[PDB]
Amino acid sequence: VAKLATIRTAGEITPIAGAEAIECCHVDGWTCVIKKGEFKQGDRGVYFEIDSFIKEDNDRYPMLSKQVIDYEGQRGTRLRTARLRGQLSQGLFLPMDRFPELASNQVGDDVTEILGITAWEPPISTNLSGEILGEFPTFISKTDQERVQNLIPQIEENKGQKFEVTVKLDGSSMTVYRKDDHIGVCGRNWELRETATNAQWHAARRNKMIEGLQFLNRNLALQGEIIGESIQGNLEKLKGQDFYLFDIYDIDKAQYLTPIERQSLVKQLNDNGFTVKHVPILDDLELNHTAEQILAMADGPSLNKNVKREGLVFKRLDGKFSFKAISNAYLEKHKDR
Repeated sequence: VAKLATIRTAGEITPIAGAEAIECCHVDGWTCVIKKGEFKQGDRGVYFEIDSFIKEDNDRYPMLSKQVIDYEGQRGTRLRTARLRGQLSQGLFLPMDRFPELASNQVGDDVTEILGITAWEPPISTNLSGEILGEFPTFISKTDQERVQNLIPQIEENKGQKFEVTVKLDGSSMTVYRKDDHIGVCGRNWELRETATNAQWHAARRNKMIEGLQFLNRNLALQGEIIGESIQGNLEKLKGQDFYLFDIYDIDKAQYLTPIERQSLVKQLNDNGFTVKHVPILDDLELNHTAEQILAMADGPSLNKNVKREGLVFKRLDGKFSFKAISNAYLEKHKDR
């Protein structure tokens, strides 16, 4: 799920020193550069998040005219992170009156569909497309995570709660599951057939995680990241490819295992000879931070400790509230992200 364009409120407006034709508009946890006086604190507008893809339109989107590209056969512009003169800028914020069809909408409305906004994605890897057996199981949740920048009242409304903190690895999402008399291996969106060349199935056979699911004899989905060579530029500099667990979905109960439930099941697989790796786990965090402070934490060492990580994922210990914080330094170094 993704709310790419929503009606949001201008927060603090701060001057960009040195170039007085523009200023910095805070929008929830984002900072977005605007033409001076275009907005004012409390004004409403449509905010388009980074990774939005906006189709070419020089009457409504003239500020994007020079960034138009061909993506999936369609001409338009990918919104990405920018650093204008030491000023971080992410997203596009346009005043409500450029949108007459939105005059009956309320603050917080998702206007992605009505405005025709779609999501930009990096290209999928070599052997991670594979051969499609069927849909992603409707009885398993996908692994998307909301960004801290969109969770200001929730971060405030989680002060004092404890979180599992893990490193986000930059690969492809992978799900391996048992449902009664079916074991399946999926990518981010499709379930795949086993072939000699499919990467996710190899990773599943390599670490015996299918045998682990048969030992546990439970309807579970093991969810994690497949990383390594020819996957997303192989930031970790691994040789070969491997699965790293970060979540276990309880299919019958339709809920994720808590961090300590997951850690116990991983230990049980471990001493039974099932060698399923887990994403790096850092120290638990007792939350008492702003989104800006969380974002500051996101930069740091990855699984390979000599490289800079994509970011962090935060999972409340009861398993009921999770979010991610992507390193803005990572976004600046990797323009294809």
